[PDB]
This record gives sequence, C-alpha cells and structure tokens, in this order.
Amino acid sequence: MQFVNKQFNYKDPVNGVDIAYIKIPNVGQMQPVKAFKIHNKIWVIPERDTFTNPEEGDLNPPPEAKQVPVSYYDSTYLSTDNEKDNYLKGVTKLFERIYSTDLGRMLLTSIVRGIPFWGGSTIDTELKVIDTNCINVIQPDGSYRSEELNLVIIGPSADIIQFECKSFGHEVLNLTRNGYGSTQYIRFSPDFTFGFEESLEVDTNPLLGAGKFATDPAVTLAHELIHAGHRLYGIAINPNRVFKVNTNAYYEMSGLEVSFEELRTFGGHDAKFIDSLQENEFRLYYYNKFKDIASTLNKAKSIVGTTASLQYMKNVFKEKYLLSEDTSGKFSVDKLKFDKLYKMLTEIYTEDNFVKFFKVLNRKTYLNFDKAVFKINIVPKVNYTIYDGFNLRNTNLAANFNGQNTEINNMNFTKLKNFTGLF
Ligand SMILES: *SCCCCCCC(=O)NO
Ligand SMILES: [Zn+2]
Repeated sequence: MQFVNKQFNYKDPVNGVDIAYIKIPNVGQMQPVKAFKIHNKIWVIPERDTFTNPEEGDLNPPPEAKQVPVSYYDSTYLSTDNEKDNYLKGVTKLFERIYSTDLGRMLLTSIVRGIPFWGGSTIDTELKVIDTNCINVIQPDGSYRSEELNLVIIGPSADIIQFECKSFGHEVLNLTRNGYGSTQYIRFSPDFTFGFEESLEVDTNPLLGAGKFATDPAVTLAHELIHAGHRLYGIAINPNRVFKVNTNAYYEMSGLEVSFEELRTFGGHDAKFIDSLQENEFRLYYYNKFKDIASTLNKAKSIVGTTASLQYMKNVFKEKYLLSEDTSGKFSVDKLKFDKLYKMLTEIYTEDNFVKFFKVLNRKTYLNFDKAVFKINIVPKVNYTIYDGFNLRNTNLAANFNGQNTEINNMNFTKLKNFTGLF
C-alpha cells in the first residue's frame, strides 16, 4: 500500500479537488496559491510561508536583533517551478519513507483521525465547526468552498532551517492544549539537512565537530509530525514549562532552557528529564480536558451545516479520543483507554523510536549543538530511496551508515554554513 497514491507534478492542471488554488482563512489578504492534496486531510503547499504570520512577509534577513546563530537565509529558494516540482516530489518521498514503517503507519493514521474538535458554538446544545480549521478551495467555476483538514506542509519563511509548527489560535481557547486540536501548518524543506557528530562528547560540545554525518530528513519530518500529533489532539505542553539543563556545562554557562515538549518529542533518555510528578500533573490535566469534550458531546443535540450528520460527527470524535459509549448513549472517558492513547502520542511516537525503525545514524540527544547545514537532493533514486534513505543497499553506502557519511558520499551533500564555534 501507498500513502500518496498520485505522483504529482507541479505543472499538472488544476482540478478543484486535489490540485487547486487555495486561500488561508482569516490571515490577511492573500493571493490563492497552488496546493496539492496528497492524502485525506493532508495538503502540501510548495511555497515559502509568507502567510501564516503577517509579521514575516519578507524573505530577506531581518536586522540582527533577535537573530539566531543557527540560521540560514536565501530569498531565492523555492521560487521557480522546477524547485516547487522537486519540493513536491521530495515531501512525497519522505511521507512514503515514514509510511513504510509500522511506527510511521501508526503515527500517520493517528494524524488523519485527529480531526480538530467541533467546539465553535457558543450555545451548549449545538455542535459547530471552528472556522480556522479549514481552507478555501477554488472550484472549477471560480467559487470558493470550505474544506476541513488536519495537516499542511509548507515551505519555510525567511529563516530556511527553522522548521516550526504554526496553527491559528483563539482568544477563548488554547486549541493545542485543551484537547480540541487545530489545523497544523508545518514549515519544512526536503532540500536541506543538518550535520551532527558521531561521538556524544563531540556532538554535545559547542566548539568541536564539522558535521561529518548528515541527518536523514525523514527523521526531521517525523519529528515535526510528532509535534503536530500532540497539537492535533490538544495535549501539547505549554512552551513555558522548561528544563533548565544541568547535564551540560555549556548549556548552564549560558543558561539555556529546553521545553518539556521537545524533550518528550525526542524520547529516549531526554524524556526522563521531565520529572514524574509533573508528568502526572500533565496527564490528569489532559484527562480532564477529554471529559469536557465528552461532556460537550453529551450536551449536544443539534449540529451546524449539511456536510455531516450529528451521529457521524459524534462518531468520528468517539474514534479520535477513544471514548466509551454507554447504553444510554452518552460518552465517557475510560482511564485505561485514555492512558493508552496518551502514551501512544507521547511515548511511542518519538524521534528516538523512529531512528530505530529507519536503521539510521542520528543525534543521541536533543541537548547537543548544531554543526552545519547541507544542500541535498533526495528525489533521484540514485541518491535516496524509500526503503534505504541515503544508505543504498548493494552499494558501498549500505554498511556503516556510509550514505550518511558526508566525507564518503560527498557528492550528495554541499556544505552551506558552519555553526561550530559561533555560539
Ligand atoms: S510544531 C513544533 C513546536 C515547537 C517548534 C520548535 C522547532 C522544533 O521542533 N525543533 O526541534
Ligand atoms: Zn521539536
């Protein structure tokens, strides 16, 4: 089976269904951009993100006031039709690489089922969608139609290497932290990757290493998808909750703090830096939020719109949050099933676990220091494949992660900027 059933070309004609010009609602005035629906509830926009934030409507570098040492700027990237064509084929290839593993098939399944909650109504008895969880699709007659969706993969903004999740908020609800969920816009590029060091002492030192080994972009995309899974189920930890690193002398010499959301997303040894009493506080919180979702679904006898029934809409949220249906017809939250789903989204879907499935070399911890950024081209099968990534089987790159070795497989990587020593 395949996740993306159509090998899209960027120059394919629009059809108003899965190849169409779309608009982002409630952003500011924008021109419709060509988008591609690679899967149910998942779209891809091969353009630089100058929309989701009215602040960053400029691809040129800002005045170095809030600028990061780990940054890279190129206003011309992803501006030609050939670039957008390779971007679409690159993102397509990475989704199939993730889907080729059991862990990736489970994560992508949970993302599709993670429909943002229909809690937009100010009247308790009526269920209504939240407007900022859809896009406007131009139909073959020039008219717009709204279509719900969970995920959007879009190009980066001014800083090319800052892959960030972006979602539209609410002045009444924290949709990413109240269990509701929201449509997630992921800034990502398959044409760049980062270099890391193979020894833990060198990788976690800010003064050593040039980035001998390159990160598999499938791991990078999965890492962002894990964040999107947390936000689509509304169980993301507030970024204010941080772990002030005491395990790295260079971190505390500058007072660097890392959010619990990042430590949870990486998994492995990093996840246990979140102490057990605070993790219990988080789980009880999201458990309560799930019951109010069960309560508002119980106090709902109506629905707004003619695109779905109330029984279907009550059903899809029962499948999403794994609620229990009693004999009276009202939903409840089983603690055993909540702990089951919460652990799947937080402990099973981790970067460290995806490394084990991909059989790749990767950073051992989120508490390291970036080394370099490379330009890559994963679309040609002679460079990168679904089942092997860079470590192509039956070649000299198969063993010892030789494909990720930028000194052995030098023709596949072009170093653009060094980060070592600039801290
Ligand atoms: S959608 C992810 C929310 C936090 C953005 C930080 C970028 C990141 O994930 N770095 O590893
Ligand atoms: Zn992250």
